[PDB]
Amino acid sequence: KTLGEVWKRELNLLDKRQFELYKRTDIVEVDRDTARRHLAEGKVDTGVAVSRGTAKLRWFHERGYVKLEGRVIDLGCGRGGWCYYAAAQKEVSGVKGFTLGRDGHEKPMNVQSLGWNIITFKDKTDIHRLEPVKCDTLLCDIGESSSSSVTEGERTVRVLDTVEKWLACGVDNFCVKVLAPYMPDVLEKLELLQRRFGGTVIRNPLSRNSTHEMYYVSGARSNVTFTVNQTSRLLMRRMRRPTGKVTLEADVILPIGTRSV
Ligand SMILES: Nc1ncnc2c1ncn2[C@@H]1O[C@H](CSCC[C@H](N)C(=O)O)[C@@H](O)[C@H]1O
Repeated sequence: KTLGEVWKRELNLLDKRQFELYKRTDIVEVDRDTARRHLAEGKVDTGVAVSRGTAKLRWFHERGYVKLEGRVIDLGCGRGGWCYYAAAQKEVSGVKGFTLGRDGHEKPMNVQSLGWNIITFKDKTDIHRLEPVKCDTLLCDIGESSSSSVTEGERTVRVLDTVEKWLACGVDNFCVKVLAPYMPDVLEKLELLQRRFGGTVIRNPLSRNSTHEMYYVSGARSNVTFTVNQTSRLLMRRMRRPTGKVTLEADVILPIGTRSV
């Protein structure tokens, strides 16, 4: 019924070539060539990002969508792209990252970009059952794609449900992935959360066309329904007007070393 639900249905109707063409339509992504080469060679002191996540968080941070301050907690940290980005910011005093890191799930990567020493990575952790901890900045980048809109909705509502427990502890800043903001129940939950904690949902330009993911962030306040539909319209336009045109941008390079007393 929602424009996003229509988008999801049409996305699944594309043949293999149509899908490939759509995925490459008017997108922007960082060039990962150097980072991948450095990581494959075991280089840990060149400042490259462990994942594309570093550039995604940088985009939100550099324009005030989320302030990264004090005690940072990263739920579903994976390799740690958000943890390393946060650790390099002067306003951040410490970073605690949690992730599954088992049964195919990405494990934290150990590199020595600026502030690596103030990060505490913990794997074998299901954040849905992790007792909330007090922090100043709450980050969460969880949401597994599914060809089923119903499944994406269920997964998204579960993430928001868990995150609400953490926000209820009192946090100043947050950036939380919302996998399927186009689903009716998710929109309503977001409206309720906004009335309780403020913020709004924003589409990151680095996100792929094949996902409707948006992020619930603390740095702005706007009508959720409007912004989500704005994104649905953009994604539908790209599907109807394929181009396969990709734009590349420089990946993030962080300073290196420890942050000490
Ligand atoms: N219930 C759960 N508990 C902990 N981690 C989970 C989880 N469900 C998914 N994850 C992890 O959440 C991660 C999402 S991808 C996160 C990428 C990260 N922001 C970066 O910048 O590198 C994946 O590693 C996935 O394994």
